[PDB]
Amino acid sequence: SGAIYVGNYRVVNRHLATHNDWANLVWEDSSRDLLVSSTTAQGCDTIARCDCQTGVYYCSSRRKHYPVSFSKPSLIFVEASEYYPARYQSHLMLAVGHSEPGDCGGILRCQHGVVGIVSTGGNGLVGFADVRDLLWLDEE
Ligand SMILES: [Zn+2]
Repeated sequence: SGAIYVGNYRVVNRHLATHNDWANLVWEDSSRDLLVSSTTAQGCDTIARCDCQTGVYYCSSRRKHYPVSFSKPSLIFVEASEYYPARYQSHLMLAVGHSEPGDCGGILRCQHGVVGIVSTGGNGLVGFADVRDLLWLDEE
């Protein structure tokens, strides 16, 4: 689990979105595994605006933050998990590292802020859903 709280936005994995999230929907995209809902309270997470390929992510299944190198956001074939079939996922970045389904929502951060959240796992890779292209999270 986990989320990003920026301005009056909550960013979660689409597959973990709650009724309240859908009842306050701003934007969602299945192909990216992202959903954004509106919040009453102001959040303070800063979204990275950059092309960094190094950062640190939180892995709940190890109670650890790991420094990683990661690929640029791309359309990648993802093998079946507990929560999605085998399919193409867009805006996905991969690193060498540990990721189990419960790790989804863990933040990847660089020197500029939040890069994305854990979305995929398996075969010794961890996949992150990028948010750095979502420039509207910073406004309204
Ligand atoms: Zn950065």
